[PDB]
Amino acid sequence: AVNVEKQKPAVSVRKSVQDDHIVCLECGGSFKSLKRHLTTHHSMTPEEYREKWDLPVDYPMVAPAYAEARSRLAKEMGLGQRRKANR
Repeated sequence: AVNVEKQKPAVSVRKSVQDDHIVCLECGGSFKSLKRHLTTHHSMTPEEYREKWDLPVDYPMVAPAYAEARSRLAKEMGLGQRRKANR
């Protein structure tokens, strides 16, 4: 790939939203959910990560309309319950 002081700038924000695919800032690759990929590879929380790229309005890391583009309203970054309650 590269990763020698440059990384992959997936352009500026605003157009980070594409056709049901969200572009991986620092990485280049595209997917439906950066939330996972983020905490997997780049690791850390989506809100903490937006700080790195100075990403305005705390730009969502999940699909453009996944859940009202706003974590389904409330339920902050992290995990609700550490349990798979109900099937």
